[PDB]
Amino acid sequence: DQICIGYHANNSTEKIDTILERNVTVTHAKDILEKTHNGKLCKLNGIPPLELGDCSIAGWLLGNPECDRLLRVPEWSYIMEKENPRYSLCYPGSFNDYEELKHLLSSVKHFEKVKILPKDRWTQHTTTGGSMACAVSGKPSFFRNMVWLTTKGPNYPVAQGSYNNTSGEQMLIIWGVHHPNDEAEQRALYQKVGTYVSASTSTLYKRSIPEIAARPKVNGLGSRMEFSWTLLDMWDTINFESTGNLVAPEYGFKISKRGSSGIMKTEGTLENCETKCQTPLGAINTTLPFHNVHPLTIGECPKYVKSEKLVLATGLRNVPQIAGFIEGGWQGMVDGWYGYHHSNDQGSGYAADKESTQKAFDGITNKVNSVIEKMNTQFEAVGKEFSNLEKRLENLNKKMEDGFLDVWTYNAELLVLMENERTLDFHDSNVKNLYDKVRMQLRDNVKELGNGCFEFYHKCDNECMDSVKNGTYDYPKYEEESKLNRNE
Amino acid sequence: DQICIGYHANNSTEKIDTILERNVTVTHAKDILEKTHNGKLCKLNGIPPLELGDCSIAGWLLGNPECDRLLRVPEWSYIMEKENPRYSLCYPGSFNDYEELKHLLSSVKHFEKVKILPKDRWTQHTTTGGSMACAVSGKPSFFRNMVWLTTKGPNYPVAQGSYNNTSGEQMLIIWGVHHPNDEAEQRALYQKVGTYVSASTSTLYKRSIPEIAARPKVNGLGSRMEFSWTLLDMWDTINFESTGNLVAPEYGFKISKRGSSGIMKTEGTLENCETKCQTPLGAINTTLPFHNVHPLTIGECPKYVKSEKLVLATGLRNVPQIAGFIEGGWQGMVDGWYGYHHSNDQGSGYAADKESTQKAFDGITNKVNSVIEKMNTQFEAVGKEFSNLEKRLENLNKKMEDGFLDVWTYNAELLVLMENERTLDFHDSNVKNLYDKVRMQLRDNVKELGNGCFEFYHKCDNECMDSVKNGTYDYPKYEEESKLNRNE
Amino acid sequence: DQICIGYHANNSTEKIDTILERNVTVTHAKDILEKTHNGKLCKLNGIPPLELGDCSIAGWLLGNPECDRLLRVPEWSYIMEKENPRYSLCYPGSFNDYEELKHLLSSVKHFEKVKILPKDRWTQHTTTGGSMACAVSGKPSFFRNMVWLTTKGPNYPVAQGSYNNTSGEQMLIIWGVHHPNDEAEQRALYQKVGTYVSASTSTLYKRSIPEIAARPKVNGLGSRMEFSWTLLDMWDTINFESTGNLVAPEYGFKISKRGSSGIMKTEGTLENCETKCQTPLGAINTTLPFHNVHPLTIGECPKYVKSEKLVLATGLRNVPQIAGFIEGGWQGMVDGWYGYHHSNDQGSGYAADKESTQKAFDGITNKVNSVIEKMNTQFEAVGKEFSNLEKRLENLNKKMEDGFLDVWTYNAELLVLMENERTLDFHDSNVKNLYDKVRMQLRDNVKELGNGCFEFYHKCDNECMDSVKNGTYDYPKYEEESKLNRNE
Ligand SMILES: CC(=O)N[C@H]1[C@H](O[C@@H]2[C@@H](O)[C@H](O)O[C@H](CO)[C@@H]2O)O[C@H](CO)[C@@H](O[C@@H]2O[C@H](CO[C@]3(C(=O)O)C[C@H](O)[C@@H](NC(C)=O)[C@H]([C@H](O)[C@H](O)CO)O3)[C@H](O)[C@H](O)[C@H]2O)[C@@H]1O
Ligand SMILES: CC(=O)N[C@H]1[C@H](O[C@@H]2[C@@H](O)[C@H](O)O[C@H](CO)[C@@H]2O)O[C@H](CO)[C@@H](O[C@@H]2O[C@H](CO[C@]3(C(=O)O)C[C@H](O)[C@@H](NC(C)=O)[C@H]([C@H](O)[C@H](O)CO)O3)[C@H](O)[C@H](O)[C@H]2O)[C@@H]1O
Ligand SMILES: CC(=O)N[C@H]1[C@H](O[C@@H]2[C@@H](O)[C@H](O)O[C@H](CO)[C@@H]2O)O[C@H](CO)[C@@H](O[C@@H]2O[C@H](CO[C@]3(C(=O)O)C[C@H](O)[C@@H](NC(C)=O)[C@H]([C@H](O)[C@H](O)CO)O3)[C@H](O)[C@H](O)[C@H]2O)[C@@H]1O
Ligand SMILES: *[C@@H]1O[C@H](CO)[C@@H](O)[C@H](O)[C@H]1NC(C)=O
Ligand SMILES: *[C@@H]1O[C@H](CO)[C@@H](O)[C@H](O)[C@H]1NC(C)=O
Ligand SMILES: *[C@@H]1O[C@H](CO)[C@@H](O)[C@H](O)[C@H]1NC(C)=O
Ligand SMILES: *[C@@H]1O[C@H](CO)[C@@H](O)[C@H](O)[C@H]1NC(C)=O
Ligand SMILES: *[C@@H]1O[C@H](CO)[C@@H](O)[C@H](O)[C@H]1NC(C)=O
Ligand SMILES: *[C@@H]1O[C@H](CO)[C@@H](O)[C@H](O)[C@H]1NC(C)=O
Ligand SMILES: *[C@@H]1O[C@H](CO)[C@@H](O)[C@H](O)[C@H]1NC(C)=O
Ligand SMILES: *[C@@H]1O[C@H](CO)[C@@H](O)[C@H](O)[C@H]1NC(C)=O
Repeated sequence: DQICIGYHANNSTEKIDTILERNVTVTHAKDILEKTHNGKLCKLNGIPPLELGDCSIAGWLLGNPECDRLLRVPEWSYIMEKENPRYSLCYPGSFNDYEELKHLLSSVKHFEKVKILPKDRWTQHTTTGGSMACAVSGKPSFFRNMVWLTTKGPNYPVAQGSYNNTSGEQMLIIWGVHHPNDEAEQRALYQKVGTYVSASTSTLYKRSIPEIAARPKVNGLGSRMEFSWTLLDMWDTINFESTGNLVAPEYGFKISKRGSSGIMKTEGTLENCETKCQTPLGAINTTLPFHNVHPLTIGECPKYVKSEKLVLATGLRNVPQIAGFIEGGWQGMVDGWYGYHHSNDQGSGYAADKESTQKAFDGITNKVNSVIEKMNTQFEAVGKEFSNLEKRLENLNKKMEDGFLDVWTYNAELLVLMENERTLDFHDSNVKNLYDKVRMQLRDNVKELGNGCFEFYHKCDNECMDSVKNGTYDYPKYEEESKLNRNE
Repeated sequence: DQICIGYHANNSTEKIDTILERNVTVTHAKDILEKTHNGKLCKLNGIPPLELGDCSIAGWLLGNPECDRLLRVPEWSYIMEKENPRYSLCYPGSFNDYEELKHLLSSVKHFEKVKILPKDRWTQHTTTGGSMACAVSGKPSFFRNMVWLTTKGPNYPVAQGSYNNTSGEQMLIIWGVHHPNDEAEQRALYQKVGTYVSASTSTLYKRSIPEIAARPKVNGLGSRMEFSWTLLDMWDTINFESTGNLVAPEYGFKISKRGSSGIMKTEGTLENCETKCQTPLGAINTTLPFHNVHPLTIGECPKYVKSEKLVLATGLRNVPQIAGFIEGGWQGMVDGWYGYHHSNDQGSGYAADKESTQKAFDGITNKVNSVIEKMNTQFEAVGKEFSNLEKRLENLNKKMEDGFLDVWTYNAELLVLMENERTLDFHDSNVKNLYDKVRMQLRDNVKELGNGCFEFYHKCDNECMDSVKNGTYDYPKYEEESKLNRNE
Repeated sequence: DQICIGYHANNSTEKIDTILERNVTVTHAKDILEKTHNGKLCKLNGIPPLELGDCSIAGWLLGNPECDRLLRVPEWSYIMEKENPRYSLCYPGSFNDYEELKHLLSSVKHFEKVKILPKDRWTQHTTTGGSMACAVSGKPSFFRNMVWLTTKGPNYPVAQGSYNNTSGEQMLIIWGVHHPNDEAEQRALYQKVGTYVSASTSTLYKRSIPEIAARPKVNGLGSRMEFSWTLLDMWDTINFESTGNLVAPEYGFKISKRGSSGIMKTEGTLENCETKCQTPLGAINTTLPFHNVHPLTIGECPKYVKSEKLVLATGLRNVPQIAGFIEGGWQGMVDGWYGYHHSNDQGSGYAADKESTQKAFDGITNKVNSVIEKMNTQFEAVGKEFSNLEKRLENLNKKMEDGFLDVWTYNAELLVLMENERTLDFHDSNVKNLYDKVRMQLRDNVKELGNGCFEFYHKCDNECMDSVKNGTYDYPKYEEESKLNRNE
């Protein structure tokens, strides 16, 4: 009769990494990194994005004639824009604090267009100006949200306007100033020189003067238009005054819905899907903690690390080979992790130990949960745009994002390596503990063989083996008989 | 004669958390997180703070008539401000580079006010102007550190002033420009249209032009006052020139004491107490590495982490139970950690090993220390203000702070969770090593029992027990009797 | 006949730090931190640096007469600039966006000077102005790269100029505006009052007006000169228009080479020496991965920490003392780490176990390589310059750099401590496993002496001792012989 102690081996070829060894085959493993996407830009939480197309943010807000599908847009979740949009300010010029406007848009989910200053109130001026830069079907045209005020007859009276914010929320207002090419066109348009444009609120004052100078021709014109914007608060008033060179607003953008949004720079097209996380390359449909697809991401998403493989060992080391546990593992054990093999006059067979296997199972489950359920609250790494005169700020942003990402990559990798090593040591210690427990309970009644086996000095029936398996072995009951067999 | 090897158990009911298990009851534990404060604002290192009350920095430095208690201010440790102060600028207007000034004030601990331009030197201008926005007992008044130059008779000559910095430190100078509402106001106040204000130092050049427009009424006036500040160096001269619309300074602020300070945004009041670390919720009196009261602290403070519990283990696992360490721990060996129980003819009592307990004690103490004093901090008077045109910078600062705090929280949790398991394995490994050493030194003269206890073959008195315990058991002397008793 | 299991010791005196104890002596150790430099400024990868001497970047780029050796500079790898340069703007004034220009220069490795506007094409003006603040041997002189335009007779026509970038790369163009001291000197230099300077490109448009005021005298003058710079793109045109107070450019700086360079604030001089890493204190020549010389480095460089020492344990714990591993190591086993000492009738000597020694060697080497090669990202800590109106941004940069620095230092120190502790535990576990293996194989034919050695009951020559050393021991062959003496 004999009883021997061993562990479980199977046909798995999964491999994990430790701090002392590389490419170690294990019975079970868990991958906590996601490396695949569907390659599609699709809807997030039911609300589709805002597909700008060839438009730009300024082109959409100002009302570019070639951008007219966005004159009334519903609620969105994120704004899809191209790297170098082709429909933009058609009239050459600039747009002050453009990146601040984009940052503000990164937290707005719906706009409502309110006619604050109608086009028919300017009864002392001409409001039908246009340029061949923003041409519609050949004939000249202009932006569809702005009014170009021009002299009516040989007179340009002082243009005055005002609006009180009785809409319910904060409003966004954009106006412009025209810089001509020569004095002749300034006289032919506004009839007066030394003009000014004044915009005023309770917290804002601004006065601008046109500047006339020959400039390199962009889009065929040497003139420019400079645009500015403001955020009018509730129950506040905005005042416009101008003696010339004013591009007045006709509409204002009320912030209806607010939340966490963003601007995604892609060249793709929206496709009918649904997801909870979105990256420029594609969407992510997972429950795993980590991913390595793309740093930029909108929505609740797994964290990002620059790694190729992050695999946690949850099973024993696969060393296929009766002897026991020192020689190698067993392929016949299909019930648990650690167990016994018994051979007596009534037969032979394998069996598993419930207590130790369960203790190790909960231990490994707790370890996996602790790694996953604490490695959350990582960084965000969301988009942000900077101008050509803010290079130091852009470098600071890049360095900060890169440093945090590197730190988290290091943390995850070292954690996984150390826990894999400790798990393997844990399993070895558990097998040794079972062997030592059985040896201590059996004492001198048996003989060790050196392979993890025990050979009895008496007869162990099936109930005797059940007793030794469940730790109720009666040493005196078989002592005296053994005292014969050993001595003979 | 039985010698059993065991470990100490008490009635402690404190729990640690390892990475393989949760809620492990432990004999002795050390909390390294502080969660309590006194809820009061106190003096830092014996120096009382500067209580601004309902006044803001601009109101204090400009001399608002209702902030007249702050005209002479002694040394301070930190400034206390309200979120939305209500004495800021009686005359509506703006303050240029306000956030930069507030950041400069975070490294200044005392100001000394010098008279740089006396009010009576303007012998060709009227210097008794005031507004009803800054009203005292109904009559109009003005800021106490500024002079409003107006016309004396029907003429406004060129106002010229200069000051050479012989005070002995860097000086802070604030001037202002008045923007009226209508042309009639400009004629009535300065008698000339098309005026300028020129301020010049050896580094700073500034020319400003008054601008006249109709504005929404704030505090009952449509006019504005724009204030600017400069930092004049030692032995440098400042020059003011104006043809109108100059609000001249009368006082300068010499930086008398420099140090590490800050601005703390609270709504409370100073109370009679003395502290060394101050948070917006209250003071901290602790000697621990971590805390979770508030991120923004001033003084010598521990590090902030978003962790609810952080408890290190210093003692054994509380497994209560004569047997040995196989069954559990002893509740009656209150002398140390690892020890021996014995039972011979002349007595039955416990004991405690000295060398092993001392080594474990020093190891645990060194581990706790190395965890604690590995963390090196500084004054860390964090806090920065940003304007409404600077939102990308605010987001950058917030993200950097959040990322660093998250990294440190993860580090602390990892360290505690790993060291807890390491210590809990250290203890039972030490117990097993003591058992193995005793067995090896005793050899075959004794009999194992499977519950951590050794039965003796010869009669062992107290001298032999002490020889076993100290490590000088004589196998040759007790050999023959042991063999005779064993062979039977 | 005896065999003993033990390990190896020597006379080394290297010390390491663990997490449970301090100042532990080891047999072998590896220092991974560099603390030495050559105290020299060398040539990076065969390209000598650009030594500005007592010059500033503005002085070099504008043509300061004292900085006449830099009128044609060759390729450079980095720029060397003093902390407080003495030769810079000879004419008092200011440079707009100076720090942005320095940041741009931090990635340019060669410049080419192209004549874009010659000095002989201003046929209607005077182009020989000068000042004594930029004197050359007493006589007045001006910047060598700029032209000062003054009236030819009592007439100042409109100055117009243009340049089309047909060079082949981006160009850098610098112009200036002159702010006089009095109206008399404005009339004696430009003949008209109320002048302007207009500069226009495809993306930039700017108009500036001179200001006339009396200012404190710097370098004997009360007038000032304000300089601005622009980056002209390929196939783009720049236009200059002026009615007075224009300091026109003559040369443009085409960017010939691009790469990774930098600016070093040092007070030294270049010396004939070569390196691949450079710091302001000296050069680094090493293969180790860490150093604690200076945060700011240029070239292929190691990583930087704030630690005083970092030593990795690649050997055993040195405990000198025939008995085995219970009492300590051996000094006669100079062949490997673990081994056996044997004593029979025909001799007695030491030996080594190749399998366990090789396994430990591989594990230690893999751990060390993992520690070294996982530090691949780290940080870089570039140098940036900020003006005195950007103190918040400067503090943000400093705080971020410091935070990352202590994060990485903490990581390195904790990793070293934990690796040292694990190595010293694993070395003892290996010897214990070897002893257990030999004991289990030899079974009951031997007696244990309690000090790591075994005494054979039978007689065993070298054949059987190399049989037990290589794990091939025949228990039945000596079973009866051992039983004969054991039962006696
Ligand atoms: C309205 C118009 O056709 N203007 C053209 C101008 O006209 C004269 C007319 O105004 C006057 O009463 O009588 C004389 C004859 O006695 C002329 O008939 O003549 C210019 C040439 O000398 C044309 O100049 C060219 O304009 C180009 C751009 O045209 C547009 C544009 O598409 O941008 C046409 C718009 O109608 C015009 N006006 C408005 C109110 O939008 C704008 C406007 O001039 C721009 O703001 C210019 O900065 O320009 C090119 O600029 C070309 O270089 C230029 O020679 C006028 O079109
Ligand atoms: C000194 C005074 O009371 N001036 C008021 C002005 O009176 C004239 C007189 O000075 C002139 O010689 O002759 C004319 C008649 O031809 C007047 O009799 O009359 C104005 C209206 O017609 C007043 O207008 C109102 O002023 C308000 C402001 O007064 C205060 C203020 O409360 O802030 C205080 C001072 O009276 C005034 N002057 C000075 C030197 O400080 C200042 C100042 O005017 C403004 O604050 C900035 O320009 O303001 C309100 O502004 C109200 O809206 C306005 O109608 C004159 O007060
Ligand atoms: C060319 C010259 O020497 N001009 C001096 C000027 O002379 C006048 C003369 O040019 C004119 O034709 O006739 C009248 C009489 O009808 C004068 O004789 O006289 C000024 C004082 O009366 C001098 O003033 C002093 O200039 C100093 C500066 O000299 C430099 C300098 O070192 O910066 C050099 C040149 O003279 C000049 N550069 C030119 C003209 O291209 C510059 C120029 O003034 C700059 O704009 C400096 O702001 O000045 C000192 O500035 C001293 O403080 C001042 O009194 C004229 O030098
Ligand atoms: C491994 O064995 C399992 C039986 O449990 C079988 O389903 C699986 O296909 C086998 N895989 C390989 C690669 O042999
Ligand atoms: C581990 O496997 C990878 C590929 O599977 C191989 O590139 C690498 O060399 C292997 N390393 C070892 C130590 O076997
Ligand atoms: C704007 O309208 C609100 C009511 O919606 C009113 O209380 C406020 O006085 C108005 N503003 C002005 C300047 O009249
Ligand atoms: C635990 O034992 C100690 C003995 O020193 C005793 O003072 C303490 O009160 C006990 N715990 C409780 C909760 O009573
Ligand atoms: C540990 O105790 C906490 C209460 O402090 C409880 O919420 C948690 O479920 C417990 N966990 C286990 C595994 O008992
Ligand atoms: C200011 O005073 C110092 C002496 O205190 C003197 O050296 C310096 O020249 C003065 N400044 C001017 C512009 O005169
Ligand atoms: C370790 O040795 C160094 C010698 O450089 C000594 O300064 C230090 O105090 C020692 N530490 C301990 C704990 O003995
Ligand atoms: C500048 O030169 C290029 C040829 O290199 C030409 O195509 C372009 O039209 C020129 N620019 C202007 C404004 O003429």
